Amino acid sequence: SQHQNLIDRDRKVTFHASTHLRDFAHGEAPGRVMAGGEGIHVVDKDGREFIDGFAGLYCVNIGYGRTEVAEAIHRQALELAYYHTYVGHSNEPQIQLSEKILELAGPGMSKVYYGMSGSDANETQLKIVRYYNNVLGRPQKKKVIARQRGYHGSGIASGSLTGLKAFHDHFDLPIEGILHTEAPYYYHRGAEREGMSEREFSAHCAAKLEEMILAEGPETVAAFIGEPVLGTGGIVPPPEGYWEAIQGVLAKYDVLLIADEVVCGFGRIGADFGSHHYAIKPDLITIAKGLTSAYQPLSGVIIGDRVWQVLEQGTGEFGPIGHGWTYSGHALGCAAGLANLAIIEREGLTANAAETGAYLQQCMQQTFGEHPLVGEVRGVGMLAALEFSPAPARRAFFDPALKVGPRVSAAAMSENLIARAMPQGDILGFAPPLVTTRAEVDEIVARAKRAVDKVTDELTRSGDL
Amino acid sequence: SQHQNLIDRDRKVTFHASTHLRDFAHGEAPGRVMAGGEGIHVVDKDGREFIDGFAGLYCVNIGYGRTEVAEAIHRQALELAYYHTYVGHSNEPQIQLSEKILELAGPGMSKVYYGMSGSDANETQLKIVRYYNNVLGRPQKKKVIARQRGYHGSGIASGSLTGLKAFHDHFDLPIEGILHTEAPYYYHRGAEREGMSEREFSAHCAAKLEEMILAEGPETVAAFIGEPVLGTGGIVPPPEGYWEAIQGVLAKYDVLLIADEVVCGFGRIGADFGSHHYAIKPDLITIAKGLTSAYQPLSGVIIGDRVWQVLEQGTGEFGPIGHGWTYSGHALGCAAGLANLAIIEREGLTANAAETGAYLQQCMQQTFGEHPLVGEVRGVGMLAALEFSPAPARRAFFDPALKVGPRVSAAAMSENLIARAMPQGDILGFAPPLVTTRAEVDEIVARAKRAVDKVTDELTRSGDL
Repeated sequence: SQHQNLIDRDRKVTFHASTHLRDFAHGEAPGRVMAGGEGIHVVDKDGREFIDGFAGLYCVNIGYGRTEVAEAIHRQALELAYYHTYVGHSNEPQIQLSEKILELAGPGMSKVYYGMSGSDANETQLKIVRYYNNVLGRPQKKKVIARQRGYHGSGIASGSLTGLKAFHDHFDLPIEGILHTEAPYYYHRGAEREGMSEREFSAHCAAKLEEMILAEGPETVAAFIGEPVLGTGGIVPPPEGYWEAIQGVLAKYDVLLIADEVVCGFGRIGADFGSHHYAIKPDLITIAKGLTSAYQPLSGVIIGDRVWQVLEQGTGEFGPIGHGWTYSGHALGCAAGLANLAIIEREGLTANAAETGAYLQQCMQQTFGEHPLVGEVRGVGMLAALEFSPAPARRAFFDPALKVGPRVSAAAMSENLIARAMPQGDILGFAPPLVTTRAEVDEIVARAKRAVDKVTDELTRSGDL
Repeated sequence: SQHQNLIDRDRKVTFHASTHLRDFAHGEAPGRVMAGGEGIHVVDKDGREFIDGFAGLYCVNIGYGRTEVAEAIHRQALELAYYHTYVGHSNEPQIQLSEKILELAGPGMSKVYYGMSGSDANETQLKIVRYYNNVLGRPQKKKVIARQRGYHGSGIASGSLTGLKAFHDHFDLPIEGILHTEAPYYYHRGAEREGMSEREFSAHCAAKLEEMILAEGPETVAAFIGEPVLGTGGIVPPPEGYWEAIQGVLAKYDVLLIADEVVCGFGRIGADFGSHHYAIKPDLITIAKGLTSAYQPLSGVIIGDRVWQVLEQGTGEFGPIGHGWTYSGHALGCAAGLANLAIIEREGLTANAAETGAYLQQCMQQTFGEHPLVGEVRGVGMLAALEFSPAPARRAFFDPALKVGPRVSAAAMSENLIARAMPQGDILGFAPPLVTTRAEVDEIVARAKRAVDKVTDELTRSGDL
C-alpha cells in the first residue's frame, strides 16, 4: 500500500522519539502514518479511524480538526508570522496571550516567558532559580528536588528533573545538583506499609522531603518541582493530604515551589490549573500542551510576584537577562494559543472535564473495580489509569518481561482505541480530549474492557495468571 | 499612541528574552510592537518601515510576507495539524522533509531527529554523545569541547556549550564535563601573537586543542562542537587553515565532530551548509533557523552513518531510545520546512547568497576598509560585520562603558536600518535575507555608513578616538 510505502521511506530517513531505532530502520518494528482527524478521532493514511483516548500526548485538548484555529494562525501569518521578541520587542498576539494566561493563573502571578516545549520551559525554570539565589547573595542555595516518577522533559537538565529511568540510563543523568525524593504514589508503597492510609503515606513523603533537606543543608536547597498529578509517571493523583504537608516543609526551609502544569494546565482535571484544584501555591509554573492544544508548539513559564521582584533587582544590578530562544513569543504560536483558550472558555470545556471526567472515573470504577487483572483504578477529571496485577488484593506486580501493559495497549489498538501503555510498569493510561462526551466515555470504556479481557484470557491460558 | 499603549500593556505581563527586565517593566526601557513586513522590510505598529539587515535573528532567510508558506501551513492544518511522532508514528510532510534535509546535507548523513529550537537540538546532540560512548563501553569518554565565543543555545546544557559570558554569569554555568578551547577569532589574538598570519593562528588553535585533549586525557574526550562561522559570537569566518587543522586533531584522538549549522545552514553563506564551503565532515549536524525561515519553530539533528550505527547497536541491546519532545515532528512545522526549502531551490537563493553576498563583502570592504572607526571588516556570503576600534592599527578595543557598538546600532535604527550590536564587543552585525538584491545591499551599506559616521563624529568630538 501507499501507507506501507510511506513507512518504508520513513525508515530510511527519520529518528523518531521513543522508538526502537534498529528495529524500525531495519523493517521489524511497525510504523503508522497519521493523516487526518476530527473531534476525538484520528485517522491513518489508510483511512483507519481511531478514538484517541490519549489526545496525542495529553495535549489535543480541544479535539482534532479545529478549522477555527487554523484560520487564526492563517490570519496572523498574512500579517506577520515571526519577528524576534528580544529587547522589548513584541507582537500583538503575544501581548494578548500573556494577559489571558495571567488571568487564568490568578493573583500572585506576574509575568510570562515563552518557549516551544515543556522541556525548554523547565530549562528556563532552572536558570531562574539559579539567578534568583545569586541575586539574593545565596550562592550555595541551588539544589533542586524533583520526585521519583516525575516527568519534566527529555533534555539534559530537564531530563535530570524527570524521575523515570528511561530518561537517565545511558545518558549519565541526572546532572549535579538535582535530587529525587519519594514518588507520590500510594499504590506503590512497600509491602511493609500496607496498613498506611493515604494521609499517613503523605506524612511519610513530607518527612522524607524534610530529611533530605536537612541532610543536604537547607542553605543549599533552592527549589522543589512537581506535577500536581503524575502524568507520564503513571497518571497518579496525589494521596490525601500530600500537597498541604509538602508545602509546609518547603515553607519551613524557604524552598521555592515550581508547579509543572504541562499536563494539568488549561482544564485537564476540571480546573484551570491542577494547582487550583489541590490548593498548591507555587512560585513558578510550567505550561505547554493544553496551552495551544498542540496546534502550534508553545510553552510558558509563569513567574510569581516574589520571584519577579528579584528578577527586577538582578537586572537592575547586572543588566539585560542572558536568556532567549530565537522563536520565543512566535506570533503564530501565540495566535493559536489565543484561539485555543477562547474555545475552551466559549465551550465550557473545563466544566466538561470536571463533569464528564467524573463520569469517566465512575465508569472506570464500575467496569474495572473488581476486574481480576486490575490492581488499581485511579484518576481525576479527564485523566484515568488502570494498573494491572496478577493478584490485585496483594498489590502484586507482573514480571515486566510479560509486557502486560504494552499488550493491553496493543489489544486496545485492535479495538480502534488509542490508550497508552505507561512506562516503568503495567499501566493503561487515558487522557482523552476535553470535548469528550458521556457517550464517547462509554465507548472508550467498552473498547478498553474488551482489550483488558483479551489479555486476561491470554495470561490465563499461558499460566501467568 | 496606540503603539505605546500596547507596549505598556506588555510591560505588565511579558518577560522578554535579553531584556532589562526592571527597566522594561517600569517604563524606562523602550519596546516595539512589530506588525507586518514584506521582502527585506519589517513594519511596526505605527507603520514605520525598516530594512531588516539581520533577518530577524539570522533566520527570515526567504524574506517576510511569504503567503506561499502561510498557504502550505494552512493546507496541512486542514488535514492534520498534529499527532505525535513517537514509536514509529509519522506524518507525510515529516517523511518528505527528512528526505529533503538529507539530500541537502549530503552523503554520510543518515537520519533526522526533529525538535523546535537550535538549543533543544544541542540538548539532543549531548544525549547522543553520551549514549554513543556508553554503548561502546567507554563510560569515561564524555567531555565535550566547545570554543570561547561560540553560540549553541540558551538552556542549561546548551548554554554551557555557548562560550559567551551573558549565558553563564549568574546561572552557575557551564555544567560539568564541558570545556572551552580557543576562540576561532584572529582579530582578537593576543598582542603577543600580533605577528601570526591567519594560517599560523590556525595552527596555534589546533595546537591548543591538542594540548587540552592531552591534559584532559584523550580517553575522556568525546566530542567537539563548532559553528563553521561564529554567529552571535561576532560574525567571524574561520581563519585560513582552521578547519583542516582542527579536523586532523579530532581524528587523531577519536573525537566526534558536531557542526552547529543553525546559522550557516540552508544557503546563508552561499553553500547548502557552511560545512560544504569549508570542507568540514561532521559526525552530527545541528539545524534550525533557515530550515523554516522562522515561519514555524523547527529544529533538527542530522546523524551521520557512524553514530547511527551505534544508536542501532544500543537500541538492539536496550530497546527504544529514551528521548522525545511532545511536538517533535509537528506536521505544520514540517509543511513550512518543505515550502521554505522549495522556495530556496526554485529562486536559486543559495546562489544569490553566494553572488550578492560576495558583492556585500566588496561593498563593506570598499566603504569601511579604511574608515577611522573600523578595526576589522569581515564576513562571508550573506554574513558581514564591522568591529570598531579607537585605533584600528593597534587592534585596540574601546572601553565597553562607551557602548560604541550599541550606539552605532541605534544610529542605524534612526536610518531605519536594523543591524545588530553584537555581544561582548563593539561590533555591528549583518545577516540580511537571502533574497536581498545588489541595490538593497547598496542601501544597507549607505544607511550603515551614515550611522557609523554619526558615532564617529561624536567620539571624535568627545576625544574618545
